[PDB]
Amino acid sequence: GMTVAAKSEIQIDNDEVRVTEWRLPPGSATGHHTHGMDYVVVPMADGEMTIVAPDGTRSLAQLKTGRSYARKAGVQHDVRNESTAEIVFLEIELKA
Amino acid sequence: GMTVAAKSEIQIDNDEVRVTEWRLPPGSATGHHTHGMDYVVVPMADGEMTIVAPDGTRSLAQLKTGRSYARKAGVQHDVRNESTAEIVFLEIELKAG
Ligand SMILES: [Ca+2]
Ligand code: NI
Ligand code: NI
Repeated sequence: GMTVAAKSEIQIDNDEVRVTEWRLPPGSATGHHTHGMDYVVVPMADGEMTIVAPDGTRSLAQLKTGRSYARKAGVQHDVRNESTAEIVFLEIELKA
Repeated sequence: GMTVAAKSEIQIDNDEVRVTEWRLPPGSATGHHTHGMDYVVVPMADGEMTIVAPDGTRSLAQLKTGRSYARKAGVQHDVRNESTAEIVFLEIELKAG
């Protein structure tokens, strides 16, 4: 298939967190997925993510290196890189 | 005093987590503190971070951009910048629970 895959590396997966480094080449996509845990995103590169909602509507979100944000369990989205730059962020999922 | 204060900004703080951005200018220190929460360090820049143990001995943590690591509640240290470059990292502390 033509869709380019997002790359992931799990850096930590202990009793507190699962930390995954995500790298999205230009023209890649995570595919739609569902979040089962609250999480923090730490962007490692400046960029522009495309977020596709379950209904197909689309939004762009700016990532700024070192500017973290928090999200709750239940988020459902496809994250795509429609930009010319590799997107890089760490996702820190918050375990119980 | 001649030591420069470390700078901190709390980016996120909620019932599950606290995320603090630490910026240490050359010649700065956090001051000795203890950690009451397990945490994760995310270095935002390569650096050499001085860690002063309770016994006064020092070591130089080798921080690599984007290479996170985990630490346990109970850590007691002063962290300093004796290098020529600003040190920057996020610290992500987990709440109970
Ligand atoms: Ca624990
Ligand atoms: Ni996601
Ligand atoms: Ni500390």
